[PDB]
Amino acid sequence: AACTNQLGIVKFLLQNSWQTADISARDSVGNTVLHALVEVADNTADNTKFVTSMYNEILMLGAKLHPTLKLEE
Amino acid sequence: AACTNQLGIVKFLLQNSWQTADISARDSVGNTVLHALVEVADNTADNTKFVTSMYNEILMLGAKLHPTLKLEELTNKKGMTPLALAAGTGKIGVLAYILQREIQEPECRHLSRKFTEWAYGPVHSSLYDLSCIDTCEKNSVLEVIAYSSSETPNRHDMLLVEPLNRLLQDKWDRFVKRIFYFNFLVYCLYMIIFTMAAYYRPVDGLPPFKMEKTGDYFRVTGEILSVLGGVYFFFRGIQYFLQRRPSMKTLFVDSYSEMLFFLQSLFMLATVVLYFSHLKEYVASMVFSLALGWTNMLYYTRGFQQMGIYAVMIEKMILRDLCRFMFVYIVFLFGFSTAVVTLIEDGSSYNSLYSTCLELFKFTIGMGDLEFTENYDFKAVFIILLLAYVILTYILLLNMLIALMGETVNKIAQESKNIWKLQRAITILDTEKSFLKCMRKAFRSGKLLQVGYTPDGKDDYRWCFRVDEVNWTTW
Amino acid sequence: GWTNMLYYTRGFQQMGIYAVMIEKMILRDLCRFMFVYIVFLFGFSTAVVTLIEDGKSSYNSLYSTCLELFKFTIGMGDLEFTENYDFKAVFIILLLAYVILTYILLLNMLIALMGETVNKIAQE
Ligand SMILES: CCCC[N@@+]1(CCCCCN2CCCC[C@H]2C(=O)Nc2c(C)cccc2C)CCCC[C@H]1C(=O)Nc1c(C)cccc1C
Ligand code: NA
Repeated sequence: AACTNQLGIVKFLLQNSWQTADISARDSVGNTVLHALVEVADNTADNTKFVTSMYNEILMLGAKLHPTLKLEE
Repeated sequence: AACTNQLGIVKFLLQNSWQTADISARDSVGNTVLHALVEVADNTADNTKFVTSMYNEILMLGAKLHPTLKLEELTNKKGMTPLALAAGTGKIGVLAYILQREIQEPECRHLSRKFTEWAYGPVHSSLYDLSCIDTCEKNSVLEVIAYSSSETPNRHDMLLVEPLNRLLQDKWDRFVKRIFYFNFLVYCLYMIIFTMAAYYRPVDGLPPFKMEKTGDYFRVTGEILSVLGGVYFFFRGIQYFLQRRPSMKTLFVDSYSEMLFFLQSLFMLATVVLYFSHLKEYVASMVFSLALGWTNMLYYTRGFQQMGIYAVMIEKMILRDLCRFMFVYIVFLFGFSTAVVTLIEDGSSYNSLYSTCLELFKFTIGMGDLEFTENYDFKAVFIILLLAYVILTYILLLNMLIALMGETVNKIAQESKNIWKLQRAITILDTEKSFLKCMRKAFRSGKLLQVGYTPDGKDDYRWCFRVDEVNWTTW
Repeated sequence: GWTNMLYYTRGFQQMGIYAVMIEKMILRDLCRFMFVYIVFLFGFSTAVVTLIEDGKSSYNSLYSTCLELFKFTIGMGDLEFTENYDFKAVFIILLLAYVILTYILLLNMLIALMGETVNKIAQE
């Protein structure tokens, strides 16, 4: 959801009622959501625009949900 | 009605109530309406605009009225399809439209030529139809663009349209690069054998020479191999002159490599003729065939991108800056040489036009002597003439030549790259068309994929070339 | 050793950019020019040595004649260095062709290409 520019869907998947996704869950290579978000960027205009935008969005969401978690480290 | 940008009248003439105009009707030349739409285009912006739009509309209408009619494939009396005609005549906007024609309407979607295949997330695979583009057919777009004469405009810019550049690069990287390198190596070996057979030539007596020592066996082997190489290049040049049937202007403006290799072969044959006629002069001919030989290796620089662009620039300078510079320079040099010889009394006797031209040319080299000067009668006149010659040619013309080359370089950055691409394209087509059936069909391009369903209902198989793309909008 | 002091030009902005441009030329332009120039020089040197009969500085060797034709590039060449052939016209034609191709065409074209490269690598 992050790497395909659905802000609504990621907001839902983080703040639903049935089951909320883990923000700091890592994949096979060990990437969080932020690592994959970085690795999808390719230094163009709109791509950089939305990657930076949703990077910021996920930072605010993580600060709200887990204020004691330093997601970026 | 179509060529005048009148959509309504076209729709009426096709979908009226009293008499419908035929859509496959042909004129005296045999051109259909699509051929005419192609010949109307002149590569300008608005013209290409409505020609593409009207081609689209009339093709869709032809599909709707006649789903069983392949309008795009109809040929005129030249057997020359609308795509083929657009390629040959040099209409680039129409070609760019046709080769990337993508139609959204599912009822006639089979018309299009660029098919998206899967669009997971932001990535798209695309198939470009290669029918009547690859060399396997006759009058293919690639062959027609490559073997086009000099007059056809946009000749080396028609080859940047998708998928043509990618298709040619795929042919190259897949099987043509290896063959080109092997040819390069064989030519290098031929030139080395020729060079070392020339270097150790016998110097005593008249030709031919009695093969006596052990090394003489090696030398006659090298001589034979050089003669075979020369005759092979001679016959290859003759085959070129027969295959392409080029005009005199085309020969003298756009076949320089073929002309040069042919000329070197001519020099080799003259060398053989003289050598078997007991003449020292054979060496002269042989020597020229040597120099050209090594020079001709710059041909193979087209296999490499940087060096290919470099050699293209070399040619552009030779053909446009150096020629005019040499004309002016010859005028000045001959004028002042005649003047100086007129001053000079009984002449290293410099009372001949050749010797004085040689001195005044030494001035251009950077080895000019101002003091071969004991044999005139007026020192002031002589030195004024020499200073005038120096200032005009050495200081003015040469630096002006440097400046003009700088300007030309700044002016042909892109044309050089396009010309190199076209040179490599000619190399690829010639290499491919010069093999056997087994290998040629063993290295066709693209797959025989399933596009979709023809309006008849059955499957549609098209030789499609696959291209991967990413887009960060239009989800 | 001495030509490694250009390394320390890093510490000064103008000289550092200058040395970076020197590197860029050596890699972009000089290599291509040298390849083409070597091809031409070797071809014409082989032709001239073949034409030249018994050398007896006895330029009937490939090395000495390559050196003689290289002298032209540095503005010090001699158009009549041997007199030891059988066809003066062929010798002169070859030397004039070499001078026109390399001294006039190639070297000035190299200057032009360095000019363009300077224009294009101002910020890099
Ligand atoms: C100036 C011709 C270059 C044009 N050419 C030929 C390149 C192969 C050998 C060229 N050699 C190599 C060295 C540099 C110059 C030249 C040469 O030997 N000079 C020369 C002479 C005449 C006498 C004595 C001594 C010398 C050095 C480039 C590639 C394809 C064949 C042809 C061409 O036709 N190119 C093209 C096409 C296909 C289509 C459209 C337009 C164009 C321009
Ligand atoms: Na000098």
